[PDB]
Amino acid sequence: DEDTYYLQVRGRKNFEILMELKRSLELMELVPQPLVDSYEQQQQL
Amino acid sequence: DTYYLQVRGRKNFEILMELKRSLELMELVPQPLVDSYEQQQQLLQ
Amino acid sequence: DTYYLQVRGRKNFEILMELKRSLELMELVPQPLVDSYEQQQQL
Amino acid sequence: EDTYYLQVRGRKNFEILMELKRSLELMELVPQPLVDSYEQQQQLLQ
Repeated sequence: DEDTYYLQVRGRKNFEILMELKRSLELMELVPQPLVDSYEQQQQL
Repeated sequence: DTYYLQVRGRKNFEILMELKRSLELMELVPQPLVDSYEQQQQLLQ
Repeated sequence: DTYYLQVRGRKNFEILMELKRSLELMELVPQPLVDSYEQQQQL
Repeated sequence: EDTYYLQVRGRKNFEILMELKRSLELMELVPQPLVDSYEQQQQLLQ
């Protein structure tokens, strides 16, 4: 899903946390697939 | 003190909205219940 | 029920712990204040 | 040493935290120029 959505949040500290999570959720698709596969393996084992 | 962000992906948006709500509602939890929570969490370690 | 999670990285842990608290305490906001909050969000 | 344990009440809360655990852990594996590219792209949105 490539649609973009907007939200607002009250509080600078809350904004900063949500921005970190936004960054992580959006950056995750940039991980090379072989490294994702190696991560998944480590996590179940 | 209101901040605006956008995120790509409906599922990402839905996660951030759940967290926006919980973080904003935190301001309305009576303080002694926040203190009680920290004490209770000492029993879970 | 309660569930366990392991996470690598101290900052990551701090973030998840802050979110955990907010998620676990939101049920303790008095209902009249929740009702007021949701009215404001609809606007 | 650098791994931390957390416990959380509620299945839905657990699932939310697990999804974020995964994204936060995986972000360390993004090649740095793609992080830089992401930050540049983000300038077109806000």
